[PDB]
Amino acid sequence: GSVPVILEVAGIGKYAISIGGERQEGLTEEMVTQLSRQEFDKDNNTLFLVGGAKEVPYEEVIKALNLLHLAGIK
Amino acid sequence: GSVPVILEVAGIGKYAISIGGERQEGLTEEMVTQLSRQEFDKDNNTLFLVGGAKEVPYEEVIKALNLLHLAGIK
Repeated sequence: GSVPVILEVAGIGKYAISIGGERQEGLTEEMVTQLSRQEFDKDNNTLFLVGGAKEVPYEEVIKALNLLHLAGIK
Repeated sequence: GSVPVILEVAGIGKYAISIGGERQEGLTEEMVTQLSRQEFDKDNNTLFLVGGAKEVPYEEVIKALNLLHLAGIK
């Protein structure tokens, strides 16, 4: 609530997540879903933001946002 | 560089931007482009992230990412 949830696109199927200051790297798409869903179910007002690195294509960024929508995050 | 650039989708055509701790609200799409482009041209390694509020549709989030791509931000 106080500190947003940040999901970072690192490449193809590789993602990083920042939860209230704590950053988790080397996560899979299925695992990132688990975490995103668990945080959204415990706090239904958590601000969610998605960013990708320069080496990440915009198409991949779309996929990430798509995964969040699939699990009802955004 | 040290502090990312955050672009927040507030609704339809309304956006907010956080630059190194400073937040700007009530920005237009054309104006948000100006700022995003100026920051990216001065610092070509600035981490960029996009997040939307619960009342914002995913389709609008796509549009925002689309605008960034158009100006060569991501």
